[PDB]
Amino acid sequence: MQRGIVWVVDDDSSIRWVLERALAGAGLTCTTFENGNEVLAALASKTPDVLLSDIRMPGMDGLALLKQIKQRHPMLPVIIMTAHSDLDAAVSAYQQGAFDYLPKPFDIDEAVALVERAISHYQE
Repeated sequence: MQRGIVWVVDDDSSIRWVLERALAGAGLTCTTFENGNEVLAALASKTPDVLLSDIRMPGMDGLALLKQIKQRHPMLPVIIMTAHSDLDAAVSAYQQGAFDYLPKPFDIDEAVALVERAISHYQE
């Protein structure tokens, strides 16, 4: 149905693949990037229904651009990926009106369903 597009912004192949193949098999678009600054503008295109940043950029700390997603797209459910040194911050920081994040690595089975939880929250 493609009622909810999901984009990705990681600095690794195996990191984007998982998020890609996950949608590739389902009925949802899949857009993988390599720079958060390049994704922020992408939203102005068609505006995704949810994104999953793995946080693997030298300049940005992953949440850097994610901090604007709450101001620009408040009704847009986002997801954070990292698990390691990052959650400790995302816990309170991401709590600034964000949806339960998902630490990586993880099980695509739970991920594919996690994204649908944000898109179904409105459609259902």
